[PDB]
Amino acid sequence: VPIAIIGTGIAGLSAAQALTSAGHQVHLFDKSRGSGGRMSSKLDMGAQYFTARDRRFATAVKQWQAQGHVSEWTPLLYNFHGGRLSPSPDEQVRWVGEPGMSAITRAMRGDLPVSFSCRITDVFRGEQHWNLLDAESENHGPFSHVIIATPAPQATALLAAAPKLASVVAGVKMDPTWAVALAFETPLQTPMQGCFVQDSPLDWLARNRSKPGRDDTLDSWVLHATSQWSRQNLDASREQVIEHLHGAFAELIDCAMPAPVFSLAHRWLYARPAGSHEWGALSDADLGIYVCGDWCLSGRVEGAWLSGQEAARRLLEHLQ
Amino acid sequence: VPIAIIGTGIAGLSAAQALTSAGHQVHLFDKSRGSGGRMSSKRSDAGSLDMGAQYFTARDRRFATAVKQWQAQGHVSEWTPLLYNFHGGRLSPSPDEQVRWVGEPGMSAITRAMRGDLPVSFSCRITDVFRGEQHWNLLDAESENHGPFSHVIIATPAPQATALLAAAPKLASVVAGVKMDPTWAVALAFETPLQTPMQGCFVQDSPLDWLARNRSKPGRDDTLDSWVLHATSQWSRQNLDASREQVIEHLHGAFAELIDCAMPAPVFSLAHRWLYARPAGSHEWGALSDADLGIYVCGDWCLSGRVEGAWLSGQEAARRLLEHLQLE
Ligand SMILES: Cc1cc2nc3c(=O)[nH]c(=O)nc-3n(C[C@H](O)[C@H](O)[C@H](O)COP(=O)(O)OP(=O)(O)OC[C@H]3O[C@@H](n4cnc5c(N)ncnc54)[C@H](O)[C@@H]3O)c2cc1C
Ligand SMILES: Cc1cc2nc3c(=O)[nH]c(=O)nc-3n(C[C@H](O)[C@H](O)[C@H](O)COP(=O)(O)OP(=O)(O)OC[C@H]3O[C@@H](n4cnc5c(N)ncnc54)[C@H](O)[C@@H]3O)c2cc1C
Ligand SMILES: NC(=O)C1=CN([C@@H]2O[C@H](COP(=O)(O)OP(=O)(O)OC[C@H]3O[C@@H](n4cnc5c(N)ncnc54)[C@H](O)[C@@H]3O)[C@@H](O)[C@H]2O)C=CC1
Ligand SMILES: NC(=O)C1=CN([C@@H]2O[C@H](COP(=O)(O)OP(=O)(O)OC[C@H]3O[C@@H](n4cnc5c(N)ncnc54)[C@H](O)[C@@H]3O)[C@@H](O)[C@H]2O)C=CC1
Repeated sequence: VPIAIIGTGIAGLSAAQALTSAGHQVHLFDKSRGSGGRMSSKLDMGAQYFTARDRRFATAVKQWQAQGHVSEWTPLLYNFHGGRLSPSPDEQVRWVGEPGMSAITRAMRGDLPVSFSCRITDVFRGEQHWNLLDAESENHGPFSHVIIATPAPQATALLAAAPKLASVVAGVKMDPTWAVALAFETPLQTPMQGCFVQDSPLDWLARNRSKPGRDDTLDSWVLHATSQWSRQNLDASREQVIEHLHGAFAELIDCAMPAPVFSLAHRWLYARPAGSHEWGALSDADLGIYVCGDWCLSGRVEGAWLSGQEAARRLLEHLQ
Repeated sequence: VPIAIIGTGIAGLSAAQALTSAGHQVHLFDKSRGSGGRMSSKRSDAGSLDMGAQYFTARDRRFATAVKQWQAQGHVSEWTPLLYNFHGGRLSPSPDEQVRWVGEPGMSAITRAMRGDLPVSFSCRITDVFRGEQHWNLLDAESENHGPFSHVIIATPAPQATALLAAAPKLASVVAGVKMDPTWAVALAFETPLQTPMQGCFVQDSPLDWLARNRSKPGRDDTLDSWVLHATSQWSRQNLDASREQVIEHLHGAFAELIDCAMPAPVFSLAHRWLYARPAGSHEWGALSDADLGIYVCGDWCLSGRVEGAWLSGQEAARRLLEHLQLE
């Protein structure tokens, strides 16, 4: 009887990889149409790049490199500060999924059993097995154990079987982020490939074609608003967000900007944890339910991967 | 700009009634096709069936007054069944001095009348509640936005409320700690009425804790002799993932064990599982709120876990909202 994993972002799939390497069967669930979560699903509108500071995660990254799914990104970086643009070089090693940030999670998932477009609404156990109800009122199960791998505010609904755990998870605040993508037929006449931005609706922007293995046909840029701006405009329409963030971009850019060939906006209500944690994972081993996600640790790709490893590690130890 | 109310059980609708009596506009939301929540009546080949709440008591003066208005409007009646008790393997009459009320012609008639022509969006499962600088917004399961709204009242079972409270994590953490017990219900219907005077029974030492006879209730469809069976939360937990057919089989058996007359195969049978049937314990909150932010929470689980507790909770949530407007 398989282990259910709810959420197919990096935390869920990291857990899935660990369980499957150990010879155990899983079944993955995601309310979305594909996997990846906040890494985006297979223009990189979500996570833009990641660092590896933890040796275990660094080892995982070298594995992905050897598989052809990540490469190093070394953009010409800028800072926008007090209304002026300046180069901001550094020696930070940064990684991207290749050919897109989505390739990492797509590879982790591989051919594992998965139910997409399946929003889980309830998680409950009988005397032996776990069961999931989805938004269509269809039952799924039996399952031997359950791993919740969602943003904290979306996990709370799935933890009704362990109210003390639910209560802890419910306290975890996540900030929203609006993202906008713009694509141009004629490349913008600048050497800038990325910018850290202050005193603006924006805090980050990136040039996709500067990333290894991307399609160079259009010059596409990703704009990420600050969480403060995002909150202030949380219920804005996509078109309004595009207009404001496109404007913020035109304001700071040092060159002409033609009309884009297309423009996109995407809102994450639960983009990132407001703070850091050291839990790693949360679990109720007695009941058989485990919780992981970036918000159990540092709120970065590395934190998500590590959190899912820890949940799996605990599950496997209790399978005994 | 109206006040959003998520949940159209009696708590949500009690809140709605109070706000509209005070001259404020609301818009109701429910994931179900209709209102009533755990009071709603099931339509079926065997008539309207009160598969959730079976009867209620009124102990609070304020609620009794409401019940009497409903009575005078024809939507509730005092129910006077021959009640029995099943204990240590024997059936005996269990008359008492408690007044019990039922909706007429079905339990759903109460909430239906409370909702009236208030604006409502049915089949609309709210998944996220968030605010911009001025207004509140609801996202549903179809990813469609609703708003703007001036304030939000959550009137769902606690475990279902927690997901809607992310804008107020301190509040969510409180709500998330509230445990609710499950209940399995079964309905059985017979072509020939069963030859017993029993119209309702409190049951101990059994998978069942309650059963009631529909033909003993005013205004029901008498065609079939229908009975509603409620399992204990303990049996319900132990069998929480049983199939509808297994539940019917077991509870039917428990009923056949206790009945004092012959019982033929029923002509029809239904089972319904409530994950969050009632709060595991009592509370005294009345309602919970982050008024500064404009979000309020109510439900049976803020008080006693009964129809009265839900109604009162909703009244309290509205009263708090109305009192706070002067500070906004
Ligand atoms: C705009 C943005 C930019 C970012 N930039 C960076 C960056 O530059 N570097 C960095 O390190 N990190 C960045 N992050 C963070 C990084 O993307 C996350 O830390 C990581 O992707 C989170 O992984 P996760 O598995 O914890 O959860 P997620 O990626 O959120 O995946 C959770 C999954 O669960 C699913 N789900 C939710 N509820 C349910 C349900 N009820 N039923 C079924 N499925 C459900 C979701 O659809 C989702 O697929 C960024 C995030 C955002 C939003
Ligand atoms: C089997 C059973 C038997 C009972 N018997 C009795 C009895 O004999 N006497 C008694 O006093 N009480 C009884 N009760 C309790 C009584 O039914 C409840 O206390 C009362 O009806 C609860 O009402 P409420 O408004 O608080 O919530 P509910 O009646 O649960 O209404 C909540 C509403 O919110 C909706 N909802 C939930 N989540 C969402 C969402 N995300 N988006 C939109 N809508 C949503 C639901 O669909 C529902 O309509 C019983 C309950 C059960 C389950
Ligand atoms: N927008 C969102 O929703 C989310 C964004 N993130 C972002 O993920 C990114 C990766 O974080 P880390 O792995 O710690 O990477 P990192 O080593 O690039 O450090 C991140 C922060 O350091 C500063 N910084 C680094 N190099 C700089 C330079 N050359 N010039 C000026 N400032 C510089 C920036 O302020 C940046 O936010 C961060 O930018 C973080 O804010 C993380 C989670 C969610
Ligand atoms: N699993 C279930 O059946 C569920 C039941 N409920 C019921 O809602 C009920 C509402 O009760 P109240 O409004 O206080 O009504 P009530 O005054 O009838 O009290 C109900 C309880 O009192 C006892 N009782 C009362 N009169 C009795 C008699 N004549 N003979 C034997 N026992 C008697 C029983 O234990 C019964 O459960 C709760 O007590 C609970 O039983 C609520 C949710 C789920």
